[PDB]
Amino acid sequence: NDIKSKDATFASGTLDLSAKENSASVNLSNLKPGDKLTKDFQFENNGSLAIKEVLMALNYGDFKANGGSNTSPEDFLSQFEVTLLTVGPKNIILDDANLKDLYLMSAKNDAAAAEKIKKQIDPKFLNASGKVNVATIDGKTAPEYDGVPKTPTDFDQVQMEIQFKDDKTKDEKGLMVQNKYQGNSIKLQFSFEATQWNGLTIK
Ligand SMILES: O=C(O)c1ccccc1O
Repeated sequence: NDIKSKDATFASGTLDLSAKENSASVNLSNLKPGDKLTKDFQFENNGSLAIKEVLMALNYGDFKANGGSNTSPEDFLSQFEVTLLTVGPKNIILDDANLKDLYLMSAKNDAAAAEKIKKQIDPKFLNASGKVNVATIDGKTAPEYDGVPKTPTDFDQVQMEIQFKDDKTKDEKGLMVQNKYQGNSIKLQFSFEATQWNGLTIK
């Protein structure tokens, strides 16, 4: 989470499930179609709280055109897809999910957006709220197990990949259409909310 931390970091971020703050921010700047950004996350729970889910949501902001033709924040947002998986076999939760749809679902609980994500996602990972549960134990969500041992197991490692989708479409003038986004930038924040077994955010 630290501002001085290298943006091209190999280490998996450690998210503390006791929840001082729990976010991950990333700037989408100076990119071109086909570029990818990867990050691993590990959930730590050194007090062993009784955590049922870890609910992820997306927010965005600070769009800037920076001289590209596109001045729409959402159109730029819509050029990126996210893949989220858990390992500990790799359990795919989200596969190339459009970030604009992921935003409207997880931020707004927009039903039409949720329908687009529901094309691909296993509903086992969907919360009521429109947020995605990313906390698994061997690829199964905690509520699939028959209670919790005295000390709860560590949740599986999370791996995320954001890609700038590469259309390759040209227009009537022979120009690459996604060149409207040239120079554009935008900021994303992925939030992670641990919940109690009653579904409430941990206090
Ligand atoms: O820091 C990153 O590059 C990153 C990449 C994918 C998902 C979340 C992130 O913070």
